[PDB]
Amino acid sequence: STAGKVIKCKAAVLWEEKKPFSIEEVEVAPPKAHEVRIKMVATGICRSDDHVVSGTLVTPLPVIAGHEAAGIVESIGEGVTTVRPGDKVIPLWTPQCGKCRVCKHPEGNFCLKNDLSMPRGTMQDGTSRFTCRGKPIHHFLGTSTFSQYTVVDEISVAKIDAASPLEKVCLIGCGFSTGYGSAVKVAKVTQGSTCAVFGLGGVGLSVIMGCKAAGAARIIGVDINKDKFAKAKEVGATECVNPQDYKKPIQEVLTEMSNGGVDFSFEVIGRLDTMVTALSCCQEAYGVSVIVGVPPDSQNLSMNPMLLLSGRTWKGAIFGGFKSKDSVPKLVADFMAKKFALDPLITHVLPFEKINEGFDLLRSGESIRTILTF
Amino acid sequence: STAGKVIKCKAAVLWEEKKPFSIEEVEVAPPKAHEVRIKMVATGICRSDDHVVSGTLVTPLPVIAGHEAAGIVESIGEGVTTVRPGDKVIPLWTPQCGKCRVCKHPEGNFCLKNDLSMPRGTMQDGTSRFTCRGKPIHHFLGTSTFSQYTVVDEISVAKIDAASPLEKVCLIGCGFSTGYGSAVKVAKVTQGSTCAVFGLGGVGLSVIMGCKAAGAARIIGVDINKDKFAKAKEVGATECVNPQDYKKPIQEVLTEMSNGGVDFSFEVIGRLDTMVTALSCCQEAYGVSVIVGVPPDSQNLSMNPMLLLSGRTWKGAIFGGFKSKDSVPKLVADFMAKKFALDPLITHVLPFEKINEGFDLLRSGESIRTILTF
Ligand SMILES: NC(=O)c1ccc[n+]([C@@H]2O[C@H](COP(=O)([O-])OP(=O)([O-])OC[C@H]3O[C@@H](n4cnc5c(N)[nH+]cnc54)[C@H](O)[C@@H]3O)[C@@H](O)[C@H]2O)c1
Ligand SMILES: NC(=O)c1ccc[n+]([C@@H]2O[C@H](COP(=O)([O-])OP(=O)([O-])OC[C@H]3O[C@@H](n4cnc5c(N)[nH+]cnc54)[C@H](O)[C@@H]3O)[C@@H](O)[C@H]2O)c1
Ligand SMILES: OCc1c(F)c(F)c(F)c(F)c1F
Ligand SMILES: OCc1c(F)c(F)c(F)c(F)c1F
Ligand SMILES: [Zn+2]
Ligand SMILES: [Zn+2]
Ligand SMILES: [Zn+2]
Ligand SMILES: [Zn+2]
Repeated sequence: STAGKVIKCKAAVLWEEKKPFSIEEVEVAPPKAHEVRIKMVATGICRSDDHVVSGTLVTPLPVIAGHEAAGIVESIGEGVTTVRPGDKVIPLWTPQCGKCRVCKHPEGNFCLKNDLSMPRGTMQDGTSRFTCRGKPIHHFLGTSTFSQYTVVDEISVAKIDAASPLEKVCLIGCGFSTGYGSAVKVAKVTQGSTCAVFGLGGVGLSVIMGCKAAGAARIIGVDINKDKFAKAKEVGATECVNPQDYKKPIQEVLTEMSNGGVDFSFEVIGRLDTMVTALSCCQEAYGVSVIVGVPPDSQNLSMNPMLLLSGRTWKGAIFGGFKSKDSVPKLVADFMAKKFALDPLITHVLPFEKINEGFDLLRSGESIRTILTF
Repeated sequence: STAGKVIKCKAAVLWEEKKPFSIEEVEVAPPKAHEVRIKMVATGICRSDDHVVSGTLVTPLPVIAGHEAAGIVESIGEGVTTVRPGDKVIPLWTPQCGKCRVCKHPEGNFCLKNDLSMPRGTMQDGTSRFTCRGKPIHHFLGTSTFSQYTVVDEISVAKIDAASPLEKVCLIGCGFSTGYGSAVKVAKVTQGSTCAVFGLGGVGLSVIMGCKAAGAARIIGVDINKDKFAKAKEVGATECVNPQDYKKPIQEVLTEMSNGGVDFSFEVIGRLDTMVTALSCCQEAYGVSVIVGVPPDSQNLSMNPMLLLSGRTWKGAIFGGFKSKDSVPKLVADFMAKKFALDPLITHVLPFEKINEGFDLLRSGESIRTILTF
């Protein structure tokens, strides 16, 4: 067997920003204590993976990216108790150590063991399990799912239902859970409310799904790409608007359409200007705006704090506010019981070897989620 | 009798920015339909009144300022049903019309009839009840309490307990209710939590009172004036820190003191820089920061939205989040029932004729609240 041995396999290595991935052989070390080595089955292309390529997100290079995925445990290191070889699993790019002050807090989920705030591109122990051309290669968010095999810390993996369709439930590893939780858990959308969702990609569609599940009466989708509107309406948008169609700024348009401002707004793009526009369009006394989009590295927004003094609430969240290891298995169980749908998010399927075509589809505006199969 | 007649009385007129009040005779018209004329008994000096003088707040001049006050109804216009001549009352600088979407919302209090967002300096009907030297004089926030008599709209006055000591409960008209509500209602401070309060004036002390009432374990007061610390500890601060004493930025100091960030922070000054510092010092995953201080007119702050993406909540509020006409009588009843103290806020009691000396005490750092007695 492969247990305890280096695995040679193919991965998509990013050597340089603004370049295609290189599909080539890597060496994947065996798992150390409290680590898990996973044979990947499916991985989604999230815009955050593209942010690594574009330098919107800064993480050390060279790197194996990928964070939205599902696979099967190949082997476990010493002392692992929560998964076994042959288990279906979803890697957790937001870990859940269960021990830090955030993991112990009833409403926190941004575990202090994350590799997001101050990215090292390593395992928890500060080292890498990947070699390529004899060179160490960085991890990404402790997951590195753009590889036939990855190694993750135990706090960065959840066991899921053995009957799970991995080519669908990989989306619970990022885009679905993030958008759905941003609506239902972070914003706490109320029955009969009016919501505005800026950005109608996979995450924004999942926000719409959550707003509809919460009983919103109106869900206004906002996108500069009108090709996104049909699917947004299919999953619950009641109106869609394209800011490019209007002479006035879209915050003014949305305030007029909502007879004085929306109850809940969501920024699901990653632009400083739309973060401020989304805040402005929620009602000034009781509105809530949630930032979901990832902003460009190290850039600050400018805003008038009178927008908050009148009573608005502004918040953001990682991974929909979900405590990742507790929540992922429950979300898979709910998917299996048909409590929500994932197919509306999946527009394209490709083999892993066609990863660059999958990124081209995202960048052209044509796809929502492309799922890559190993 | 005065009812139905013009009253000539003394008031403090502000003819231009950055000049002393002029204490002189004005004419006060009788109340029209749905208006109430009040003989003032006591009014507090709030920093927001000083903001009118300093140009921090823009409102039409000339003006009779004052918004934190209590008095006795002299007469009512046709159609008034909520107060009668002889009633003790507190003017409401945030009205409660009861009809607008904000008044009908369970968590809104910034009634759309307010004169804050787009100040007109008038009664609801767009006219003034004040003349001085033959010139019309603007109202301020529908209240204009720096006058022996004022006229307010019915939606801008609350009837209070007939046995109320007006030289104390005038503080329920602004500073106490604002700070206390910002803690208990807006932030929803939890038992055992750690709070940081930036600014230890009358409003910040009231925030501390609310944090202590909510059962906070630690309440860290922050002020550049160490003379403010003794009273802050008297009303519940467990520690006080002066940013000037430190080589590091105070957000770093407060993060260290709180072993990774506070649960709740409050900006109770009115500076863009301390609004961002207060947000930063709350724990990145689950912290809450409330803006209470009034920012300088038309100035934007700069901030990194990653502070929110990790999970922080940022909000602001007017008047502690309290629906004004519902809440003010209950707060007075609570004071009468010894549920909270007001004396710790009152450092000076002066005749109304010494209004300018009262403002000088505030500006010098020497007072918390001066109460002016008519
Ligand atoms: N907070 C989290 O945990 C988290 C998780 C997953 C994704 N993200 C971020 O969320 C964002 C969306 O991800 P995704 O859905 O995969 O991306 P996506 O598929 O690229 O969708 C973004 C959408 O925004 C639209 N858009 C671009 N500019 C504008 C504009 N000015 N106004 C309106 N619409 C515009 C665009 O046409 C597209 O449909 C990205 O920034 C991700 O990095 C955050
Ligand atoms: N949101 C509302 O409804 C509302 C109500 C009442 C007051 N306010 C505002 O709240 C603020 C405080 O009012 P107040 O308590 O009457 O004022 P105040 O009595 O002038 O108190 C302000 C305190 O801030 C301190 N301070 C000044 N600069 C700094 C600094 N850099 N760091 C730390 N401390 C500093 C100062 O020494 C003083 O003790 C003002 O901006 C008011 O306009 C808002
Ligand atoms: O898509 C999820 C996602 C994020 F929300 C980030 F904030 C981030 F930095 C990142 F790398 C990521 F993958
Ligand atoms: O002190 C209360 C108070 C405020 F909170 C304001 F925002 C404002 F503009 C104002 F005039 C005022 F008096
Ligand atoms: Zn993602
Ligand atoms: Zn943790
Ligand atoms: Zn109203
Ligand atoms: Zn005030």
